[PDB]
Amino acid sequence: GVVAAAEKTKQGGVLYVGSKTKEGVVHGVATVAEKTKEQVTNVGGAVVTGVTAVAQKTVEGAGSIAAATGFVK
Amino acid sequence: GVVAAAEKTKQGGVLYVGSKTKEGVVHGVATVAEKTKEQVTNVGGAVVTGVTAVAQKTVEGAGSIAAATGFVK
Amino acid sequence: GVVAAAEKTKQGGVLYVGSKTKEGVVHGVATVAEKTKEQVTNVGGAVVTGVTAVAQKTVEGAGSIAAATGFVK
Amino acid sequence: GVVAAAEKTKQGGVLYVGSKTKEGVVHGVATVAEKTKEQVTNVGGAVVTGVTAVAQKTVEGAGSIAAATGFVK
Amino acid sequence: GVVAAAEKTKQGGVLYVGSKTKEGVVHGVATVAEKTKEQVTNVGGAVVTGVTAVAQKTVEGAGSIAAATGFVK
Amino acid sequence: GVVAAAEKTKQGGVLYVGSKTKEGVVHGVATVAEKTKEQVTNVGGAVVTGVTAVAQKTVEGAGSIAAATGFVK
Amino acid sequence: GVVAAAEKTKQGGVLYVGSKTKEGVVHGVATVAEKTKEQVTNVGGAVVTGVTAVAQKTVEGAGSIAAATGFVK
Amino acid sequence: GVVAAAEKTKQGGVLYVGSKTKEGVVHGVATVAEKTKEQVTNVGGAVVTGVTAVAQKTVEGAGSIAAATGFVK
Amino acid sequence: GVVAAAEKTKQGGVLYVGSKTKEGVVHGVATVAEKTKEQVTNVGGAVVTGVTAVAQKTVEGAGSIAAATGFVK
Amino acid sequence: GVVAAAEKTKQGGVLYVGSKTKEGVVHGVATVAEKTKEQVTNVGGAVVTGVTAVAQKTVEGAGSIAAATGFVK
Repeated sequence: GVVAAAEKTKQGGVLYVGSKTKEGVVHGVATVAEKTKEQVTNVGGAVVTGVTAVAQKTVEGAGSIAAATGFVK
Repeated sequence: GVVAAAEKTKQGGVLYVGSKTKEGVVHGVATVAEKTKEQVTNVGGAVVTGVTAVAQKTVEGAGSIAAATGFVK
Repeated sequence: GVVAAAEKTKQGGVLYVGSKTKEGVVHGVATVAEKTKEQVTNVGGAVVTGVTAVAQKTVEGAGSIAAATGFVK
Repeated sequence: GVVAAAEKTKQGGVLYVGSKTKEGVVHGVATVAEKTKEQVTNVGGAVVTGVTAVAQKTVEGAGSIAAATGFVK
Repeated sequence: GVVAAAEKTKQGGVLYVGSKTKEGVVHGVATVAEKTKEQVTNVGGAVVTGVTAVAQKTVEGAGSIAAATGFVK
Repeated sequence: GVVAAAEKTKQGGVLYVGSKTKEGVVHGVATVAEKTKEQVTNVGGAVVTGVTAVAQKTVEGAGSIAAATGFVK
Repeated sequence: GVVAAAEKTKQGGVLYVGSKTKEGVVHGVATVAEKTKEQVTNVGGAVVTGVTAVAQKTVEGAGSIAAATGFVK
Repeated sequence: GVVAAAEKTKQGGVLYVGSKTKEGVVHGVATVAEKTKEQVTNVGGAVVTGVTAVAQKTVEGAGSIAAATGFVK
Repeated sequence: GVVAAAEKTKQGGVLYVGSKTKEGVVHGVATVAEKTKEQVTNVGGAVVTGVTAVAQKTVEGAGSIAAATGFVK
Repeated sequence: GVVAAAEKTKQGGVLYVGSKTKEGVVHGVATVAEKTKEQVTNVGGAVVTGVTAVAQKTVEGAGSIAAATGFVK
């Protein structure tokens, strides 16, 4: 019995980034495995991956994540 | 029994990014495996992947993610 | 029994990005596997992948994602 | 029993991106596998893939995604 | 029993992108496999793939996606 | 003053190769460049390129190669 | 003053190779450059490139290679 | 003044290789550069590149290689 | 003044290799550079590169290699 | 004044290798640099690079290598 819910109702800065680089190698989320049952992901926020990875104001509301497994009985 | 829901009702910055690079290698989400039952993904936010990966104002409401498995009985 | 729903009703910045690069290799979401039952994806947000991957205002409402498996009985 | 629904009713920035590059290789979503039952995708948001991949205002309402499997009985 | 529905009723920015490139290779969604039962896709959002892949205002309502499998009994 | 000469005068094994493959990509000699004066090649031996590239008894005599440049004065 | 010469005069094994592969990528000689005067090659032996690249008895005589540049004066 | 010479005059094993692989990436000789005067190669032996790269009895005589540059005066 | 010479005149084992692998990446000779005058190679022996790279009896005579530069005066 | 010479005149084992591997990364000779005058190589022996890199009986005679630079005057 898996339920997940979010309401956002409404009744009504500066950033300078400069990267001068050479040779980046960037990974985001990785799950790596061998011989597995499940590999879930739920991204109810964000996954931001960049050499210059700016995430402004990123979740401004109402994330809802359920996740389950199990119940072998 | 899997339910997931979101309502957003309504009744009513600066960013400069400069990347001067050479040679990026960027991964986002990766799941890598061998010999698996499931590999789920649910992106109820965002996945943003870039060399210059800007994610502004990214979720402004009402993400709903359920995820399940199981119940072998 | 899989249900997922979202209503958005209504009753009523600056960004400069400059990437001067050479040689990017960018991956977004990848699931890679061997010998698997399922590989699901549900993108109820976004997947944005770019060398210059800007995701502005990206989800402004009402994402609903259910995902399940199981029930072997 | 798979149900998914979304209503958006209504009763009522700047971006500059410049990528000067050479040689990009960009992947979006990829699922890669060997010897599998299913490989689903449901894109109830967006998948945006570009060298310069701008996703503005991307989901402004009412995404609904269900996904299931199972029930071997 | 697969149902999916969306109503949008109604009772009532700037972007500059310049990519000066040379040699892009861009993939969108790809599912690649060997020896599989199903490979579904449902794009109830969008899939946008470009060297310069701009997706403005992309889903402004009422996506509905169901997806299922199963029921071996 | 470029001179090159070879005389072969005359006054008088087993190999099993089996390649069972799938998907080869083979390059031989490549010179790749940008903005160049000369790109010479002289093949006074052999260039053998194959997925299964057998070169038996390949030069049995008398290769002569000169190569020059220069002399700006 | 470039001279190169070879005389072969005459006055008078087992190999089993089995490659069972999948997916090779093989390069031979490569010179890769940017903004160059010369790129010479002289192959007064052999260049053998293969997934299964057997070079038996390859030079049995008399290779002669000169190579020069220079002399700006 | 470049001279190179070789005479071969005449007055008068087992090998089993088995490679059972998957996924090789093989490079031979590579010279890679940026902004160069010369890039010479002289192969007065052999260059053998293979996934299974057997070089038997490879030079049985008389290699001669000269190489020069210089003399700016 | 560059001279190189070799005469081979004539007046008159077991090997088992088995590589059972998965995923090799093999490089041979590489010279890699940036902003260079010369990049010479002279192969008056052999360059053998393979996943299974057998070099039997490889130089059985008479290699001659000269190499020079210089003389700015 | 560069001279190099070799004469081989004539007037008249077991090996078992088994590599059962997974995932090799092998480099041979590499010279890597930035901002250089010369990068020479002379291979008057052999360069053997392999995952299973057997070099039997490799130089059986008469290697001759000269190499110089200099003489700025």
